[PDB]
Amino acid sequence: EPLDVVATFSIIGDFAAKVGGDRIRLNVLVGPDSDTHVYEPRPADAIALAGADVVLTNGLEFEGFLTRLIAASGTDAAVATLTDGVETMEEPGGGGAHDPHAWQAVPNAKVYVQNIAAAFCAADAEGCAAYQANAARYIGELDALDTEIRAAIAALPQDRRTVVVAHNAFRYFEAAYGVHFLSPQGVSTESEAAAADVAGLIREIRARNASAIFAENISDTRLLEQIAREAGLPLAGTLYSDALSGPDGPASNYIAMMRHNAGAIAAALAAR
Ligand SMILES: [Zn+2]
Repeated sequence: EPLDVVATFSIIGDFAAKVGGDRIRLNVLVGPDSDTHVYEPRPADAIALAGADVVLTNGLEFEGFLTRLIAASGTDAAVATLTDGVETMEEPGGGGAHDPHAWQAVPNAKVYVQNIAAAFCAADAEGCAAYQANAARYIGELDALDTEIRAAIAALPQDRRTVVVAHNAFRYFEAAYGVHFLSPQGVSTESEAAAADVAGLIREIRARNASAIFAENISDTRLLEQIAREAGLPLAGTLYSDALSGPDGPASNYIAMMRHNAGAIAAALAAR
């Protein structure tokens, strides 16, 4: 009777719970504090897909395992790519690959949400008015959030807008909001460290007068702690990049995740 939905990872799982309410049964593959770039699907994940009516995915090559997992599971679920209709950004490096981290700009989260609603509308026409009224309610909360983030940032001094994080995961926040981010890893956490290039990072840190270093919830902290040491900059806290916190963390849903991040960034930038 309820719609069987599978979401690839936590951030889009939260969006699904918002649009779908009581009418869906939700399963999430990659969970809180876990990293989708390196996730290897387990056999339990194939069982989940096999029963789904709807599978929700970021797309943009975020989930390198999906298409395999789809064929292994034999699922007939319809698959919705929630970045459909988002203004995407190309990866810096490559490779006409796209940067998958589109949810870091709240306007794009509105789109993910619209696509969830459409997907549920296609699978359960009887529920469609309810899916859309949930989406519209939530989209109103996202619009207020967007306003608050832009406002807080645009206030801050033009000359102190840079922070250091773990991977290159906030380019859409930069584009929406005007905060510049450096990191030792690229767009994906698949690679390494090339501690052979912290001295490169550090030099860019000095040239840009970066205000602070942040850990990320998906990643181990040691290099960040060391970069902090060598740059003489505080380790200011933890940002939530590609996953929610668990419950009882400060980022257990998307809106809370963004308010945390934006508040932590602003405090650090204003510290100087
Ligand atoms: Zn990432």
